[PDB]
Formats: sequence, structure tokens, C-alpha cells
Amino acid sequence: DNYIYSTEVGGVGGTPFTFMQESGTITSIKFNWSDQYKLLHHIEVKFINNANIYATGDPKGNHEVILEIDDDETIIGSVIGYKKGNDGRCTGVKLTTSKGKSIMAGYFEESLITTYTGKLAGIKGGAGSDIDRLGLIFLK
Amino acid sequence: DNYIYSTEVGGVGGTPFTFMQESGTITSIKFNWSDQYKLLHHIEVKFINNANIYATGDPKGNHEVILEIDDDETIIGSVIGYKKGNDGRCTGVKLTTSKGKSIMAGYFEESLITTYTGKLAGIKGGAGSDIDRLGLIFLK
Amino acid sequence: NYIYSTEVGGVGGTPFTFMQESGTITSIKFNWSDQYKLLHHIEVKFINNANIYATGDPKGNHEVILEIDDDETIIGSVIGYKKGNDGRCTGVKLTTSKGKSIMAGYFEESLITTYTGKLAGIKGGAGSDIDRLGLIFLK
Amino acid sequence: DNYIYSTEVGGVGGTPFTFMQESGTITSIKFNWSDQYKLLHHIEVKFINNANIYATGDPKGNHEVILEIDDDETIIGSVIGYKKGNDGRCTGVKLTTSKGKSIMAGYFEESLITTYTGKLAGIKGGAGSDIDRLGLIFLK
Amino acid sequence: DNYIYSTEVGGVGGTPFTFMQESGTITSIKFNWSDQYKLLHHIEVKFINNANIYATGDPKGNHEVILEIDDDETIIGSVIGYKKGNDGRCTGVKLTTSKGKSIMAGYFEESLITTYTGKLAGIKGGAGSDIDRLGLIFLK
Amino acid sequence: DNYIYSTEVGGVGGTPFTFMQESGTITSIKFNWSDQYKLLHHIEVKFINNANIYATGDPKGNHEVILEIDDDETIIGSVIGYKKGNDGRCTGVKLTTSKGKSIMAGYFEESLITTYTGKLAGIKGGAGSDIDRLGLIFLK
Amino acid sequence: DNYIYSTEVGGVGGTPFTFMQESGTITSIKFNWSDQYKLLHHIEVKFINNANIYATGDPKGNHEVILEIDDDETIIGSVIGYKKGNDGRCTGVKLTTSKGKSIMAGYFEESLITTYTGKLAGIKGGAGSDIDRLGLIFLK
Ligand SMILES: OC[C@H]1O[C@H](O[C@@H]2[C@H](O)[C@@H](OC[C@H]3O[C@H](O)[C@@H](O)[C@@H](O[C@H]4O[C@H](CO)[C@@H](O)[C@H](O)[C@@H]4O[C@H]4O[C@H](CO)[C@@H](O)[C@H](O)[C@@H]4O[C@H]4O[C@H](CO)[C@@H](O)[C@H](O)[C@@H]4O)[C@@H]3O)O[C@H](CO)[C@H]2O)[C@@H](O)[C@@H](O)[C@@H]1O
Ligand SMILES: OC[C@H]1O[C@H](O[C@@H]2[C@H](O)[C@@H](OC[C@H]3O[C@H](O)[C@@H](O)[C@@H](O[C@H]4O[C@H](CO)[C@@H](O)[C@H](O)[C@@H]4O[C@H]4O[C@H](CO)[C@@H](O)[C@H](O)[C@@H]4O[C@H]4O[C@H](CO)[C@@H](O)[C@H](O)[C@@H]4O)[C@@H]3O)O[C@H](CO)[C@H]2O)[C@@H](O)[C@@H](O)[C@@H]1O
Ligand SMILES: OC[C@H]1O[C@H](O[C@@H]2[C@H](O)[C@@H](OC[C@H]3O[C@H](O)[C@@H](O)[C@@H](O[C@H]4O[C@H](CO)[C@@H](O)[C@H](O)[C@@H]4O[C@H]4O[C@H](CO)[C@@H](O)[C@H](O)[C@@H]4O[C@H]4O[C@H](CO)[C@@H](O)[C@H](O)[C@@H]4O)[C@@H]3O)O[C@H](CO)[C@H]2O)[C@@H](O)[C@@H](O)[C@@H]1O
Ligand SMILES: OC[C@H]1O[C@H](O)[C@@H](O)[C@@H](O)[C@@H]1O
Repeated sequence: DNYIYSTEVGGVGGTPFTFMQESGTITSIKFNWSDQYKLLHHIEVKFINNANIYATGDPKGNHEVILEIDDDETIIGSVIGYKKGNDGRCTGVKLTTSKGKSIMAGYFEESLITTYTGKLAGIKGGAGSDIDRLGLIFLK
Repeated sequence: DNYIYSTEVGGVGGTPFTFMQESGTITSIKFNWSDQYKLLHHIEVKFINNANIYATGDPKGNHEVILEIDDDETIIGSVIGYKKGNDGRCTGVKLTTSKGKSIMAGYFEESLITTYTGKLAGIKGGAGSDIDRLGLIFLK
Repeated sequence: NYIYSTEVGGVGGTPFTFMQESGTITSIKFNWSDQYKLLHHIEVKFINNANIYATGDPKGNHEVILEIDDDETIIGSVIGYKKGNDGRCTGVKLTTSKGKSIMAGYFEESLITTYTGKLAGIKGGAGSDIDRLGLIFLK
Repeated sequence: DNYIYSTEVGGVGGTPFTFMQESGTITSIKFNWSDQYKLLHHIEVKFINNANIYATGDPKGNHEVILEIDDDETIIGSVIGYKKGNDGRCTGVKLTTSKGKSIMAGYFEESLITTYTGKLAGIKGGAGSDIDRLGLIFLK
Repeated sequence: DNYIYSTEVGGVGGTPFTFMQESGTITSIKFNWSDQYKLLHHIEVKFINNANIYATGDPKGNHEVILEIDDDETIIGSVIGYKKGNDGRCTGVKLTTSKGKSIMAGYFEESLITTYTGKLAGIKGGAGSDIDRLGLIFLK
Repeated sequence: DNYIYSTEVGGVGGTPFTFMQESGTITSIKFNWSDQYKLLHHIEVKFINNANIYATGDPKGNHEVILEIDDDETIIGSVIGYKKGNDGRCTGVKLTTSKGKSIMAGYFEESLITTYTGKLAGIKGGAGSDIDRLGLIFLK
Repeated sequence: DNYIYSTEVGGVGGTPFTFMQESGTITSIKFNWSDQYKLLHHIEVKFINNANIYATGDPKGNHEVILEIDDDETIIGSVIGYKKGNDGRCTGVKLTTSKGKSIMAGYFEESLITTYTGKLAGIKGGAGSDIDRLGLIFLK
């Protein structure tokens, strides 16, 4: 195959999403999260050479972070916080890049995945009011 | 054009501004901010081979920082603090350069972007009494 | 064709061996509790094999997953345990050739710092808890 | 024109000074400052191959620091503390060199500039009872 | 004669042991120690290409550590804690390897040796209820 | 001709001294200082291939430090503490060498110089009961 | 002749000792010290290719440290604590080696020397009940 699919962590809930393009990798990713519910609620992605925003979940949280990614820039560290099980949720993300940039969204009070690394190509999971489930997708 | 436009973060308010000159990159950037309102209020920029000062917003704040940038010097780290939403504002900036220089202006109490990196060429956004909206522009 | 790291913990539980000629370990998951301060359950996936190999009882309130690139090795590895006949594994720390690390469970009694290299399988004893755990590496 | 002029920071007050010599770069720089007023008061400079001492301001402060600079030694980091506006003053300086030497004079309670870097050739500004205004000058 | 013998530290007590094999170097070493007596009590060693476990002392302590050693891996730091004199004992060990592995057993409340370094080939000393005396053996 | 004279810091008092030899560099330097007066009182220097001690001031202090300097060893960092003005004194010294050796004598409660660097050749200043004034001398 | 003699620090008391052998450098050195008197009391040295133990002073202290030194291993840092004057003593030693090994014996409450560096070949000084005086000897 062309792509590495990291494990989707969290619950079975929400509307499914899959954001990926062969015409370009992820150039921007935004996480929205709340202190009220200590969850991720909403994620937006942009791809190289495309102004259109791909969004999932409900932007109801009181914080957001954006990581912008240079064309030649990779994810060298990547950690997702979540509550496990059928009624699980994603609670937080830490990404670190080949250029020393990092972002930190939300909370890490239960379970963690340390994911595959590489060129971030897309995301996949389930979202409604919250991010139920998140899986990263990388190139080779 | 043949430039990278970082996302404009903050609100829709203020008078639009675009500071860019074909005959050069940014050589000096000044941020004015207040402890009263915890916002950026005013930005001034100078370009290589141009003694003109390009200013936006109202210099009402009680603090200022200036970063001066050598001709061969790049931004390798860059973070803008902001309040999100239609009535948003820029609250702070942290820049770090290829030569270990850094500045820190204002506050980081809600949302952050970690932007693209490279040769800082210009800025763009909206300002009135405050900096409503700010986006960096880099060369390729 | 393999290096067997020492199995640490008790003599209890049903014996298990997870290894495949088909590939190395691509994912490992540890489940542990704050109630009992033990590892309870481990799942492993191998390269080119969609089967999940599981041992123990996933009753704990925490889990961690490490995913491992095909060319990625373990360069540091520490297992916490209670020693003796009624011993248990209490925790794991792994660190990889690509700067990734995980930490599961507790380290309140005994430690092994294991051999290093390409993680190929695991071996030990499990029931309600992980009684005994040993890593297996390639040469 | 074959020199880099860093921004003069502080007020419009004081008697203007320019210390620069065709004979060489700066070999010694001394800052005098007070805890009473939390200001720089006085600066002395010596140049390569020149026994003359160039002084400005009033040496009334209770502290002084001297940086001596080897012929081949550059400033790789430089920060000036100041009060901004017409009635402004310089409050402090931090210099760091290509050889791991640093100095720190005075206070940093309001505004900062992170200046250009390079071979320090001269200084320029305004002084009376205090250092009103200071700007560094570097070679290329 | 083509081995380096580190000093045996501790007392003259216990039954003498030497763990060394022509068959290879040490691949595993285990230290057992107590908080009750703040002593090492028991040591087990395994060698390359030899399934036999060599043990000395009484495993009565409430802690144990194992260091496993790759075939190509050396000791680059090594410190043994002991009580000196005829009635001495080994109280603790810190070993650090060419691959950034380290272990720490027991206590360091009186005397220390920082030993020779290299490929750990064997150990030698005296043990009964406690480890009376310990000496490391390296290759040349 | 081919020596660098660092600034003499401290007061105008004391008996003048100048210790230098064309035949060789400083191989040992000793500082004596007191907690009573928080001053340097006495300095001794030895030169390469010469057992004779060159001394100034009064060894009345309750502490001494010696730095010994290998033939190929340089000073890469050097800081003298002093009280400024006509009735000034040297209060302390920190030296750091090309081989990671450092010494620290006395107190730093008023003024500092960070001196030139290089091969320490001699010293020069004024001493009586105290070290009134000290300047380092380096080669090229 | 082929040796560097570091300064003997401490008092004039005790029986003089010189430990040196031309058939090898120091392979082991032991320092014995007390908390009672805060002094070094006793030193033992072994040389390469010589099973004889060379000892001076009275082993009455409640602590000992041993450093073992590989054939190719040098001292890169070395500090001796002492009381100065005719009735002086050595109070402590810190050695650091080319292989990252270090030891620390006794106390450092008055005077320090940072000695020459290199291959430790011998020691020299005066001892009775205490180590009155100690000086290191290095090769070239
Ligand atoms: O770049 C951002 C933005 O800039 C331009 O838009 C701006 C904004 O719409 C707005 O900016 C000015 C206001 O900023 C904040 O809202 C406040 O600082 C506000 O001050 C009023 O409210 C404060 C909070 O309580 C209060 O402390 C102030 O005193 C003030 O309220 C008093 O004064 C105002 C004005 O004089 C009166 O209208 C009020 O009634 C009130 O006075 C009463 O109460 C007082 C206190 O008790 C009392 O002393 C007095 O006697 C009275 O009883 C700021 O006004 O508005 C700007 C209009 O100039 C507007 O330009 C645009 O460029 C936009 O595009 C851009 O995004
Ligand atoms: O580099 C800066 C600047 O330098 C040159 O310009 C300067 C300035 O114009 C100015 O600098 C000195 C003055 O700085 C401040 O204004 C004050 O620090 C001022 O001191 C007065 O105020 C102090 C704070 O209250 C006070 O502590 C002082 O005592 C003083 O006030 C007393 O003395 C003044 C002068 O004699 C009187 O006018 C006051 O009434 C007061 O005296 C009464 O009250 C006293 C206190 O209670 C009491 O003891 C006394 O008995 C009386 O009752 C500083 O003087 O002025 C400088 C002139 O020396 C001038 O050079 C230029 O180079 C410029 O370009 C540059 O920017
Ligand atoms: O590696 C070291 C050494 O090992 C081998 O040699 C060892 C030693 O000779 C020795 O090691 C075990 C002893 O260690 C310490 O000395 C003590 O822990 C000692 O226990 C006695 O003392 C303790 C501290 O006071 C005490 O808590 C213990 O109860 C015990 O003292 C009681 O029991 C002993 C033995 O039964 C009696 O003799 C005492 O009188 C006392 O009993 C009375 O008091 C009790 C406390 O109140 C009370 O309960 C009771 O009713 C009575 O009134 C450890 O024995 O001895 C080892 C033998 O086991 C020996 O192996 C060799 O290999 C050697 O070469 C090596 O160097
Ligand atoms: O694993 C803990 C424990 O679980 C159950 O009690 C049984 O399977 C035991 O054999 C085992 O030791």
C-alpha cells in the first residue's frame, strides 16, 4: 500500500470521517477542546495546494491549537490521550515535528497511544459533539 | 504570489493591512501590548533597503519588544496567542531565529498557532485599537 | 534464531508464547490497574497479520499502545515485577531507536533492564494478571 | 553604509553621542547603573589601537560592568531594556559573545529589543544624568 | 593474566565464590538486597552459551534488579558501596553500560570503589547470609 | 609588542606590581581572601621553568585557592569582582580554562569585568593589606 | 625529570613519603578520612605490574574510597581540599578521569588547589596520624 494507518483510539460513537488526498499531505491541523468536559470536540485539516477546510465534530470547546507543517516536515513524536472502551473519547494530542515544533491539546488522564511516525497524510475516526475516535495516517 | 501565507488568527474586526515589499524581507518587527487588556495593540515593520516604517493599530500598550533580523536570518519557531471566534484578538507572539535570538510579547491564555517557518517576508491581518487578526508571510 | 530475555514474576498463570516467522511485533498494548498496581493483559499484532494475540484479563482502568515501524528497535526496556512464586509483572517502560517511549503500570519492588534489539515476540504466564513476562528479540 | 545600525531605544532627551573610530572595533565597553533609579547612567568605550576613553552620561550609579572583546570576537546575542516614548531611558543591557562571555547591566522591567548581531564597531544615542537612548553599530 | 581483576571490597567473611566461564562473558547479573539490613544478600550470574545459573548468598532481601548485557555491550561506569574492615559487607552496586542501560541496587552509606571498566567477564568474593565481599573481573 | 593588557580594576592605592617573563607563562596562580573584609588580600604567581614565587599583598585572609595551568592550557573565561572608584579593591576572581578547570576566590557584591581571553602571561596592579587593583596580561 | 610535580598542599608536619615507580603508573588509589576530624588520614597506592601496596598515614577514619585507573586512562580534573599554614592538613580530594569516572573523599571547608592534569604517576607529601601534605605527580 501507499499509506500507514495508525490505530483508531476511543469509542465506537459519532459520524465516521476519513480525510486524505494523493494530491497533497496535511499542511495544517487544528484541535478544539474544552476544560468543561476535558475532551477533544473538533478537528480541521487543510492539504497542500487546497484552501478548503475538512472539519469533524462540534467546535464548542474554549481552546484551539493549530500546527502548520512545512512541505518537507515530518511528525517524529505523536501521542493521543483517550478513554478506552465502547463509550470512549479522545481527550488530548501531543505532536512533535522534524523541525522542533510541537503542539499540545487537551488532557491525558487515562490511556495513551504512541503512534507510527512520518509524513502526516490524513486522519480517520468518528466525531459528533466530541471526537469519539481518532487515527492518524502517514505516507512512506 | 511565490510566498507561504500562514493562517491569520483572531477576529474579523479592524481595518485590513498587508505589509510586503518586492525589494526585500522584514529587517525589524515591533509588538506593542498592554497588561490592562492582555492584547497586542500595535505592530511596526521595516523592510531591507527601505527606511519607511509600516504601522497598524494603536500604540496604547505599556510594553513593546523589537526583533531585528540579519539579512541571512530565518524564523525557526513561531507561536501566536489569540482569542478565537468572530470577536477574536491576537494576545501574544513568541519568535525564535536561526541564530538563537528570541522575543516574547503579550499573553497566551486561550489559543495558539505554531506557524510555518522560514524567511519572514511580510505580515497581514486586521487592526483598530487592538490587533484583531495576524498572519505571517514567508519566502520560498 | 532469537534472543530470549529473562521471564520476570511468578510461576502462576497459563503459559503463553507469541512469535510468528511472518514478521516482528508492530503493535503492543499493556492494560494495568491502579486498584491492584499490576499488569493484567497484553495484546500484540505482528507485521503482515491482522490477528490480535491477547493474554490475561483486560480488567484494568488504563491502557498504552506502542506502534513500531518495520525498521524500529527497542534501545531501552525495563520491567517492574514482584519476585517469588506468587510474583506478578507490575510495569513496563520501552524506548525505541526513533525516540518513542511508553510507560505502563508501577515499579515498587524489582526491575530488569533487558537485552535490546528488534522486538519479535513475548512469552510468560497470565490469568487474571500478567504473572510472568519475557521479551524475545531477533539477531 | 558598510555598517549595520541597530535601532536607538529610549527617549529623545540627553546630549547626542556617537562613538566610532576608523582605527578599529570596540575593545572595551563599560555600563554604570543604579539600584536607586533602575537606569543606566554612564557608558565608556575604548577602541582597538587607541588609548583614548570615550565616555557619556554621569557615573552616579552604584554598580559597573566591563566587557573586554578579543579582536576576532563577535556579539551573537544582545538585548537592551528600556522605557519607551519621548521621556524614555535605557534600563539594562545583556551581551553574549562568540567565545561564551556574557555581561548583564541594570534592569528589564518594561520594553526589550533583541538587536542585530556581529562585530560591535560603535554605539550611538543620548545621555545626560541617565542614558536616554542607546543604539549598537556593527560591521559587515 | 588476560583478565583485569578489580579489588574485592568488603569483609573477609562468607564462603568464597568465583563465577567465570571459558565459554563466554556475563550475559545476566541479579542483585538481591534488603531495606531491613541495607546490605546485598544474593547474586545470580548467567554466561553466554551456558543455561546454568550461578548463585551465592541467601535471597532473603525484599528487592532484586537484573541487568542483561548484549554480546557487544560493555560496563563504562561501575560503583560498589561497602562497609570496610574484617567484618565488612557489600551494601550496593551502580552499573552503567556502553548502550545507556543502568541499574542501582542497595545503599551507599560508608565506602565506595569506582572500578576498572570494560567487558564484564566474571565476579569473585565471599557470601553467606550477606554478600561479604565483591570483585568484578573484566577482559583485556 | 605581543601582549594584551586587560583593564586594571579597583582603586589607586597600594604598592605597584608587574609580574611577567618573556621566558615563559604563568604555571600557578594563588588567591588569598577573607570572609572578615570580603576582599582579596594576596596573590602569588609562578612561571614555567622557575621555582621562584612572585607575591603581592598580605596573606591575612582565611581562604586560599591555587589554579595550576598546563603548558598548552588557556583561560577561556575570566571575571574579576571589585569595588569601583579611587578607594576601590578587588573582591573576587573566577577563572575557567580550555580543559574545564575552574577556580573561584572571594566575593562579587558590586562591579565585574569579563576580561580578554588567552594564554595568561602575567598580572599587574596595586596591593598593600588588600589587592587594590588587578589586571591580567595575556600573550598572542 | 620526565614528571610534572603538582604543589604539595597542607602543613609541614608528618613523615615525608614519595610513591613512584618507573615500571608503571598508578593503577589504584585509596583515601581514608573521618567525619570526627574532617581530615584525610591514610592513602594507599598500587602501580601497574607491581602487587605491592604503598601506604602512608593511619587508617583510623570511618570512610574510604578507591579509584581504579585503566592503563590508558588520565586525570582530566583534580581538586585537593586543605587547611593552609604550617599546622595545615589535607581535608579532601575530587578526581575525574578521561573515562567519566570520579571519586570524592572528605571535606572542602577552607582552601582548594585545581592541579595539573595528565597520567597520574605518583604522589608525595607528609603523613602521621593525618595526611599533613599531598602533591600529585604526572607523566608527559
Ligand atoms: O481593534 C479592535 C476594534 O477596534 C475598533 O472597535 C472599537 C471597539 O468596538 C470599542 O473599543 C473601545 C472599547 O473597548 C472596550 O470595549 C472597553 O475598553 C470600552 O470601555 C468602556 O467599557 C469599559 C468596560 O466597563 C469601561 O471600563 C469604560 O469606562 C468604557 O465604558 C464607559 O465609558 C464608555 C465610553 O466613554 C461609555 O460609553 C460607557 O457608558 C461607560 O461610561 C459610563 O460608565 C463609566 C464607568 O462606570 C462611568 O465612569 C461613566 O460616567 C459612565 O457612567 C471601550 O469603549 O469601541 C471603539 C469605539 O471607539 C471601537 O473603535 C474597530 O477598529 C474594530 O474594527 C476593531 O476590531
Ligand atoms: O539623562 C536625562 C536628562 O538629563 C538632563 O536633564 C536632567 C533632568 O531634566 C533632571 O534630572 C534630575 C532630576 O530628575 C528628576 O526630575 C528628579 O529625580 C529630580 O529630583 C527632584 O525630584 C525628586 C523626586 O521627588 C526629589 O527626590 C529630589 O529631591 C528633587 O526634588 C527636590 O529638589 C528639586 C531640585 O532642587 C526641587 O525642585 C524640588 O522642589 C525638591 O526640593 C524640595 O523638596 C525636596 C524633597 O522633599 C526637599 O528635600 C527640598 O528641601 C525642597 O523642599 C532630579 O533633580 O534635571 C537635571 C538637572 O540636574 C537635568 O540635567 C538632560 O541631559 C536631558 O537631555 C536628559 O534627558
Ligand atoms: O554473610 C555474613 C556471614 O554469614 C554467615 O555468618 C552468619 C553470621 O554469623 C550471623 O548472621 C546472622 C545474624 O545477623 C545479625 O547478627 C543479627 O541479625 C542476628 O540475629 C540476632 O540478633 C538480632 C539483632 O539483635 C536479633 O533481632 C535476632 O533475633 C537474633 O538475636 C536473637 O536470636 C539469636 C539467635 O536465635 C539469639 O542468639 C539471641 O540471643 C536473640 O534471641 C534472644 O533475643 C531475641 C530478641 O529479643 C528474642 O526474640 C529471643 O527470644 C531471645 O531472648 C543474626 O543471627 O549468624 C548467621 C547464622 O544464621 C551466620 O550464618 C557466614 O557465611 C559468614 O561467613 C558470613 O560472613
Ligand atoms: O494471573 C493471576 C492468577 O489468575 C488466576 O488466579 C489463576 O489463573 C492463577 O493461576 C494466576 O496466577
